[PDB]
Amino acid sequence: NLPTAQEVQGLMARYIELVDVGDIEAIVQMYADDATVEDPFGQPPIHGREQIAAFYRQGLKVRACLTGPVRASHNGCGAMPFRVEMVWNGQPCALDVIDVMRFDEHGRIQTMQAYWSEVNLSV
Amino acid sequence: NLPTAQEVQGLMARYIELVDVGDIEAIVQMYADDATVEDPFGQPPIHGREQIAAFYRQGLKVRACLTGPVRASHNGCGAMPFRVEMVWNGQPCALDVIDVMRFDEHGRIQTMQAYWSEVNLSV
Repeated sequence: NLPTAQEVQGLMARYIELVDVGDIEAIVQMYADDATVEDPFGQPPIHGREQIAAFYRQGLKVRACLTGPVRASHNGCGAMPFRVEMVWNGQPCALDVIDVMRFDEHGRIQTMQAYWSEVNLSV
Repeated sequence: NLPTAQEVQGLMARYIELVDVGDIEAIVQMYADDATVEDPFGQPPIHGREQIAAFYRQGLKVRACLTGPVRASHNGCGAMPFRVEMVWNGQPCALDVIDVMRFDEHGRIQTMQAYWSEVNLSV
């Protein structure tokens, strides 16, 4: 069903758990089959599970953690602040990001937008 | 001009400064004359400076602070996490919110959406 505010908080927290462990197959399954992803926002979106799996496989030694609570509305939308830590060519860096997600009538991510740019990178 | 990523960070930080001191007239001036505000997201928007000034006058002993950095893109958009502390009928409460804003070709807030619901309230 369309996730309630409480369900949206749980789903988005799970998403960060999956990104942290790096379970690409579990991440891809959270998305609707025809979902779109705009990461970083401003860049053209990728559509469908195939392109989404490719995107995550490429992106994922990475650890992610929520840096604040998940803000959720009553219409299946949520926004959350988090940090991603990686090692860019020997040198370890961090990225502060805010994801905005809209879930569908089935509890799957219909659309995801990630807000960040170089101003949010620490290398 | 269309704010750069760095300018978006500065504008959004200023916005929280204004909300914190409670300078309603300075807040209203940051918006475009025909801007829309959806606070909380899910609720119908209010349009134009008149309705926006009314909204802030009604909403504003309140203190607000950024609880993390402003995430900014290259297309005039930004997202930021913050907390608002107030006193609801004798009892002091807090609200964790995430605002997403889009600026226009003049550096004014064209649209603002606030993500939060009762799950983000501590009373």
